[PDB]
Amino acid sequence: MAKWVCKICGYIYDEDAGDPDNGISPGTKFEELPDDWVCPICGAPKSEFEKLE
Ligand SMILES: [Fe+3]
Repeated sequence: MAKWVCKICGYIYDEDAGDPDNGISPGTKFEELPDDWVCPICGAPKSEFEKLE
């Protein structure tokens, strides 16, 4: 699946990995993340991510 980079801190949201520690199961598409989801490293909002394609 897709990978999205947090432009603030360089954290890669990997859809394949999800973000379980923050309520996100593997295979969760970035667009399907709750609007309140933020980068688990720097706290940047979704808006600060860019899809790596
Ligand atoms: Fe970040």
